[PDB]
Amino acid sequence: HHWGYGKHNGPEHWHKDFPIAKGERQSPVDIDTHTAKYDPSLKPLSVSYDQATSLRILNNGHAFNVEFDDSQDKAVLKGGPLDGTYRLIQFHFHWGSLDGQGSEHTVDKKKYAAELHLVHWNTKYGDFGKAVQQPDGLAVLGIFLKVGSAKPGLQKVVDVLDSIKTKGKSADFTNFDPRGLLPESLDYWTYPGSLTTPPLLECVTWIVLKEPISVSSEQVLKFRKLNFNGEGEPEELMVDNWRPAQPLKNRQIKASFK
Ligand SMILES: [Zn+2]
Repeated sequence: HHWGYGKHNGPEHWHKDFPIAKGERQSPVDIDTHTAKYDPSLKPLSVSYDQATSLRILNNGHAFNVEFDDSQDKAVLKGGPLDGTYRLIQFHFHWGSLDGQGSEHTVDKKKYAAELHLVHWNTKYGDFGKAVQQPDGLAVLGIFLKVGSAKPGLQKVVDVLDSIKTKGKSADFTNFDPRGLLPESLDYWTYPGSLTTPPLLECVTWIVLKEPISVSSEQVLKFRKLNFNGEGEPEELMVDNWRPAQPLKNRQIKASFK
């Protein structure tokens, strides 16, 4: 038995096992665009994915992760509000049962159909496990998804989902280029936060892009065919695997644009 996104084990229950759920820098949050302050000291983000090496795609019971080889400096995130170099380890999404919900972060209370999270860890800490124990251990690039035109670069991901329908299933997923999932503009909002799933560690520098990417209804429909359950257990569609906005508390959201 364990945490999930159901009535009995969902986000409002997480604090019992993970008391930090009620902490001082929890994610996600609502981004109030009018209250976010432009910070002209913020540098342009540096997204260097040319040598990215995807390996595998996994249904872990809460979402699906596209994993990358992070044993060398190959896909890295630098600049922006970041000091140092962060290595891409995996990306995953959060989505809803309906196009009107699914994103974790919200913009002026607006919920997008889904949200992509490209997770990177700070190379100064040697590995992901050690990085999550540090306040500046991770950098997660969040990108909103809206339903409209299809995202060509996402199709390869969607077509493999049938092979990892249930919890615990994985499939080879090599040569996937995450650059095909990035919007045109890299304008962003940034604030100190946490993982949005248990253990909910407060180790993340969040970088959320202003510009959403568009995906087709057919593409998101396929996300909704995945299962939270394992093979041979009652089908529970993997939908609404998003944590709602948490109190901003003593934090300021900064914008890289005016
Ligand atoms: Zn996430």
